[PDB]
Amino acid sequence: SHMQQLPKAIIIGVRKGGTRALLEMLNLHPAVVKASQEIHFFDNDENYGKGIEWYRKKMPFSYPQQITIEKSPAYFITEEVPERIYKMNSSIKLLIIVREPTTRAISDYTQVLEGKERKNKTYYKFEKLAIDPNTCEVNTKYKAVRTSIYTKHLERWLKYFPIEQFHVVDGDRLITEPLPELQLVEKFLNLPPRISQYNLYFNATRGFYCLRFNEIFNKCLARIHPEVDPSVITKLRKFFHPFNQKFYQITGRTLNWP
Ligand SMILES: Nc1ncnc2c1ncn2[C@@H]1O[C@H](COP(=O)(O)O)[C@@H](OP(=O)(O)O)[C@H]1O
Repeated sequence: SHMQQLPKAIIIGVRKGGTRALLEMLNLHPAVVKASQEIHFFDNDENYGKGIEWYRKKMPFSYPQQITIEKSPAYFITEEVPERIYKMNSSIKLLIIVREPTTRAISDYTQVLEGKERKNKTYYKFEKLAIDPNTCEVNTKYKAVRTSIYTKHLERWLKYFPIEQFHVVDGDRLITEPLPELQLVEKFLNLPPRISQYNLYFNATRGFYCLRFNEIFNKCLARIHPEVDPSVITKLRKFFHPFNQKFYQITGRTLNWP
């Protein structure tokens, strides 16, 4: 009745799209149980070698009628993950949360920047990295940019899973008006509606929504972005545009990105 079960839904990406926030909010649902921290199972040969059972026992204990959800942003880009997850459970449900490509790229860059300053190291401005100095065009070799070409990655995943097993969460809307996005996830997971407006409240100070559990229990989630040359922002937007249209067409969800 109380056992460690393999996840039936995995948030495979995208980093900086709001994966942590999505996981925390879904955890508001009485039938959802979240795996603590990222386990890095499918994207790490050392751990993947220990077998599915080691993975299973890293999951929290839950009841038969509950669904365990793991969050692992790196899975989206790591080339070998799809086949491994497919082997383990070909009917697994996959969640992808995304936001405006350019914005996500800058957020990605910002985290990498903070990581280097912490260790007291040097780094270049976003522009120097996202734009080829010579041609003055978008640098497609830069991961922050490549990770934002959502369609390219989804294509790999579609080689193993039907589009029906994926659900795309609008991360921009998750920030401004959460409930509707969470309600779609509830239906995607075959869960009855239980998350309510009472569970979410806007914190003008933090600038985001925070979670409200009990009567005296509120919880907010654990960055200052750099100003980018309006000109660079414009080139990136135009660059992503056609990939964005492909994304909407494949997923069925139009996200209205600039
Ligand atoms: N309620 C919330 N609290 C904090 N960040 C939220 C949020 N809802 C969405 N987010 C977004 O989640 C992003 C982090 O994504 P991930 O958890 O996948 O790394 C943040 O990027 P920024 O820090 O650039 O604003 C933030 O914009």
